[PDB]
Amino acid sequence: GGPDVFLFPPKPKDTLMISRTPEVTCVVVDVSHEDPEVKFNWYVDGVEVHNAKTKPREEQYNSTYRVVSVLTVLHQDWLNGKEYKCKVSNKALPLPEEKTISKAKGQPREPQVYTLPPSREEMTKNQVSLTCLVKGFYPSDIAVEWESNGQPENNYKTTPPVLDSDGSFFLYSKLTVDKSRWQQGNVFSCSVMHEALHNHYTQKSLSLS
Amino acid sequence: GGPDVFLFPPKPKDTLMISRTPEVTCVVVDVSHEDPEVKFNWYVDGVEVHNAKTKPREEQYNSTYRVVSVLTVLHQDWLNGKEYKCKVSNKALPLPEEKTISKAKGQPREPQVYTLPPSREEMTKNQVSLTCLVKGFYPSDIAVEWESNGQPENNYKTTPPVLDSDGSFFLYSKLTVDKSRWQQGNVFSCSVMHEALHNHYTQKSLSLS
Ligand SMILES: *[C@@H]1O[C@H](CO[C@H]2O[C@@H](C)[C@@H](O)[C@@H](O)[C@@H]2O)[C@@H](O[C@@H]2O[C@H](CO)[C@@H](O[C@@H]3O[C@H](CO[C@H]4O[C@H](CO)[C@@H](O)[C@H](O)[C@@H]4O[C@@H]4O[C@H](CO)[C@@H](O[C@@H]5O[C@H](CO)[C@H](O)[C@H](O)[C@H]5O)[C@H](O)[C@H]4NC(C)=O)[C@@H](O)[C@H](O[C@H]4O[C@H](CO)[C@@H](O)[C@H](O)[C@@H]4O[C@@H]4O[C@H](CO)[C@@H](O)[C@H](O)[C@H]4NC(C)=O)[C@@H]3O)[C@H](O)[C@H]2NC(C)=O)[C@H](O)[C@H]1NC(C)=O
Ligand SMILES: *[C@@H]1O[C@H](CO[C@H]2O[C@@H](C)[C@@H](O)[C@@H](O)[C@@H]2O)[C@@H](O[C@@H]2O[C@H](CO)[C@@H](O[C@@H]3O[C@H](CO[C@H]4O[C@H](CO)[C@@H](O)[C@H](O)[C@@H]4O[C@@H]4O[C@H](CO)[C@@H](O[C@@H]5O[C@H](CO)[C@H](O)[C@H](O)[C@H]5O)[C@H](O)[C@H]4NC(C)=O)[C@@H](O)[C@H](O[C@H]4O[C@H](CO)[C@@H](O)[C@H](O)[C@@H]4O[C@@H]4O[C@H](CO)[C@@H](O)[C@H](O)[C@H]4NC(C)=O)[C@@H]3O)[C@H](O)[C@H]2NC(C)=O)[C@H](O)[C@H]1NC(C)=O
Ligand SMILES: [Zn+2]
Ligand SMILES: [Zn+2]
Ligand SMILES: [Zn+2]
Ligand SMILES: [Zn+2]
Ligand SMILES: [Zn+2]
Ligand SMILES: [Zn+2]
Ligand SMILES: [Zn+2]
Ligand SMILES: [Zn+2]
Repeated sequence: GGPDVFLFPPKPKDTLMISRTPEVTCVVVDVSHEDPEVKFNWYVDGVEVHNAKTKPREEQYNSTYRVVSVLTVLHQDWLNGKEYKCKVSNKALPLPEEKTISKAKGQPREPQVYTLPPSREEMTKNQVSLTCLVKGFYPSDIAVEWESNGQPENNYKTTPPVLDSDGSFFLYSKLTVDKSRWQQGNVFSCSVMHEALHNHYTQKSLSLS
Repeated sequence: GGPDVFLFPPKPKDTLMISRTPEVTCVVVDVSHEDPEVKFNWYVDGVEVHNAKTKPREEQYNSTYRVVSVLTVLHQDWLNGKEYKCKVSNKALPLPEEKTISKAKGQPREPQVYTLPPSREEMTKNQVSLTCLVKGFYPSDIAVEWESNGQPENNYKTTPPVLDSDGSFFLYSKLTVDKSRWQQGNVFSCSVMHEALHNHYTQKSLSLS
């Protein structure tokens, strides 16, 4: 003992696509083997909200409870900086334990997206790297994926975002393809999601030149 | 109470340059306000070693001691996977608390190093990105820097290493330069240090073409 509260954000990309339902999740742990009532109260910017889905408590293998409250936030609200208080009242807590969360703050910056060919040097090999530079973005929440005519591409990795000398973020995502696919003339396209982009999406294509 | 031991590695690049003196550092904390004797014993692969520099204990502002033992390791030994035991004997510890450390294990893989020009698209701007791809390396310990004819370059950032789909590591380092420097014909050079490279160094240059 005693109770600890953790409040978790939605996934970046559930926030970046209107077609998705982003949730903030409120988790309470160390609720006593003994005193098991827990109340949740939830607020958006101060106004109390009554829509959260609270689950029946689950007993952990360490003789302690754990209770969860999911609130669904609106695409517009989250992106618009609204603040989300989860307030947790136990009879084991002398003051309700509270926690607030919102999207990452700071002026939004729209990423520049660049696609880069394989070096003269890589062209020896039986596989090549296609490179997606994404720079000057802010905040760091981002999703990056590759696709080729319709279906997406397996063999890609993306770096975490890195903080740049101007307070902004950059990132590279590397697509690896069979050299035969690149020389054929197959179009490849790096798609980026970020809040600051129009409709939070853009896409840059790269082809054999 | 009671005592906790942390054993820290050298810096990657002190390990990658023969001209440098790499140290493993053994730190003991939570040594009691009361029982202040601490003994260190140190081993390389089992054989006890007698060369470590031990500092006089420093009292922390939380009413507790902290004592440090630095051992200097040899360039050859560290790279060669030797193991470094720091053994800590307090009278508050019913068994000596021990800790071992070595270089990251696994078969070494030599990085491929590629330099990449600015996209057709970036060339509009008054600053451009020069890109250094480093891929297929193992282990992840690496140092990457840019220089231009002699002195090094300020405005660069490098991503952390990322784990690739083949168990190896890649990384990109981005140099930003004034577009006037790039068009002049100024040579730029990405230098990489990694254990698997000949003499643990290589360097790839990039120029206006
Ligand atoms: C008794 O047992 C309890 C647990 O039961 C089991 O736990 C098992 C793992 C194992 O141990 C079993 O044997 C055991 O039976 C145990 O409870 C645990 O207590 C810990 C605290 O003591 C908690 O640790 C915290 O973890 C946080 C990270 O939590 C995520 O990651 C962990 C590790 O991987 C993971 O296990 C958790 O489940 C959790 O995962 C995330 O959960 C959320 C919500 O479900 C998801 O979010 C949603 O995802 C869904 C997916 O459908 C959907 O997409 C939604 O949209 C989205 O919202 C995540 O996706 C999900 N991810 C994963 C990977 O599953 C840490 O953040 C936290 O660190 C913070 O606090 C620490 C102090 O304790 C400290 O180290 C650190 O400083 C840090 O600080 C805070 O956080 C801020 C960071 O932003 C800081 O700014 C601040 O400093 C500070 N915040 C403030 C303001 O205070 C911490 O380590 C652990 O969660 C909890 N376990 C569970 C399962 O809840 C308990 O402790 C045991 N008791 C005893 C007596 O010891
Ligand atoms: C009383 O006060 C004590 C400290 O005094 C002051 O501390 C101040 C910061 C502040 O609090 C003051 O108010 C206070 O007065 C306090 O002591 C602290 O105890 C903590 C444990 O309870 C320790 O935390 C650990 O930290 C580790 C990281 O340590 C580095 O980073 C921290 C955070 O930045 C930094 O402060 C430390 O100084 C340390 O820095 C590094 O130090 C070494 C050696 O000096 C350097 O290495 C050398 O660099 C030199 C430079 O000249 C040269 O280049 C050499 O070649 C090179 O060797 C580093 O460069 C240097 N870096 C920096 C940034 O300075 C964490 O690793 C560790 O995490 C691990 O354990 C945790 C459990 O406690 C856990 O969270 C986690 O699971 C993790 O697990 C371990 O580690 C492995 C990771 O590889 C895992 O695999 C394993 O799970 C596990 N290992 C095993 C096998 O067990 C942990 O958090 C803290 O170091 C210590 N503070 C100091 C100053 O020593 C004390 O706790 C207080 N007591 C009470 C009653 O509370
Ligand atoms: Zn607030
Ligand atoms: Zn736009
Ligand atoms: Zn529109
Ligand atoms: Zn929107
Ligand atoms: Zn060992
Ligand atoms: Zn070689
Ligand atoms: Zn040689
Ligand atoms: Zn060497």
